[PDB]
Amino acid sequence: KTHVQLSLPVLQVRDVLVRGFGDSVEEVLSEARQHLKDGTCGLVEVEKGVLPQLEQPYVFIKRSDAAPHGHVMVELVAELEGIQYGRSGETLGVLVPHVGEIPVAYRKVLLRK
Repeated sequence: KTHVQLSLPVLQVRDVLVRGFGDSVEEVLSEARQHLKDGTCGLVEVEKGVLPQLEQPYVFIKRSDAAPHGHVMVELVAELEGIQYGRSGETLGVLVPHVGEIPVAYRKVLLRK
């Protein structure tokens, strides 16, 4: 399937134990896609002071359309030193590995895979 319905645990930035997916744009997009498939991917909502507490490169989910079954359609955009790889809509948040942190909420997304 070109899209997959996921429910992403929303984590508080200060709880996150593994603060990024790796060391290159290509690695973080790779690892983010693998964690999304394996159900081990969390979402941090981006506010003032969040991104400096996470590791670059960043992986964002961004809204790709204006929402089947409650699931917002999203795609992945990476960012390293102020350059983005991908073009998409509004940021729903930054993806991080999930290693058992307790979420505050769930974000239903339809991921362009």
